[PDB]
Amino acid sequence: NNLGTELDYDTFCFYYDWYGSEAIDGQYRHWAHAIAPDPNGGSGQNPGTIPGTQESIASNFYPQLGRYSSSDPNILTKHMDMFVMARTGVLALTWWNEQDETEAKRIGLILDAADKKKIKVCFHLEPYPSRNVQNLRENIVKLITRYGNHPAFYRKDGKPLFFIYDSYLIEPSEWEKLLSPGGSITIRNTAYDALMIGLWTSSPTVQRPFILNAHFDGFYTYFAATGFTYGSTPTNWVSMQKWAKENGKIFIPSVGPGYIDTRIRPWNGSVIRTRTDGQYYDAMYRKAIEAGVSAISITSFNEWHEGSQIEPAVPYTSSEFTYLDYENREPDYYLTRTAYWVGKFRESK
Repeated sequence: NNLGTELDYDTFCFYYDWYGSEAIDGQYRHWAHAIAPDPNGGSGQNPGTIPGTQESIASNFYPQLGRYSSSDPNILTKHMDMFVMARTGVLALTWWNEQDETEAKRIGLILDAADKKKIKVCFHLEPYPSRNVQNLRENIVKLITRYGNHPAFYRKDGKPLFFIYDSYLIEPSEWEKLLSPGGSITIRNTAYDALMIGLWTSSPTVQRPFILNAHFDGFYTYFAATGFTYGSTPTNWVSMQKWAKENGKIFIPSVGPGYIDTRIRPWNGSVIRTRTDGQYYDAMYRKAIEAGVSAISITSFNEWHEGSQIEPAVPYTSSEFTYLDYENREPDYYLTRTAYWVGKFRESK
């Protein structure tokens, strides 16, 4: 087929499976959430919590699917249909090393649901407690062993791919042991080799030698809010891609439709980026495509706390809060707009 509707498998969309319902999970997990104290406020703050009721959830937006469970097979089916609409071929699953049966179950359901729609799954490895290169190797081994034969397990030219959040918190001398072909616990040339994509945060002075000395295969930027870091300032992307190509590295800039997390972080208004009927999303996606990259990541499918989601949202006013919504656009606008940009990306690829 040459219909311009096919999934793109160099487009990665960051996906969260931490939502719960009382019925399926015992609690409206994540819909209920702590409110963070202001880092520059006093000692003795009592910020409180968001209860996760129908009226009051931990997002400035409101999901079309309501307070859904990430464990609900029928929610998962609808999410995969949304991925198909968006033409996003890879679901990049947040992985917090929860070490519990409920998460193991969710990962299996997600893989199965993805495969029904030809979607692929890769893992976004988060900074879990005591994360280090040894237990990272152990976890990489477990993931590849457990899921590597699943038809939905993502591979690029035969290799799995991992996004590593906050990679910069581990010294390059530690990464070398895992990621250099001569590293003492190397995954290179083993059954567990993978494309390792680290989080580029700050200036090239710092990030260039880090990426080289740590032996990352590439880098991504994550943050949906333009200007939050050097990496998430789209005017830097041309230069970042130039360096990536010069150094045999894979650059996967992250694009988002907007940002707002003030329900859970009321003091954090400076990071707000307004959606303006999709123009923000367009501008950011345009910059990624213009930089001439080979892959793009999307922040996010459903990080509802951060207001970066492309998942459909609906107008909602409760007694507790008046939510933001997609303004002059329909609930599925960010999905269909994603499909539009995937088309432009593929056109110049």
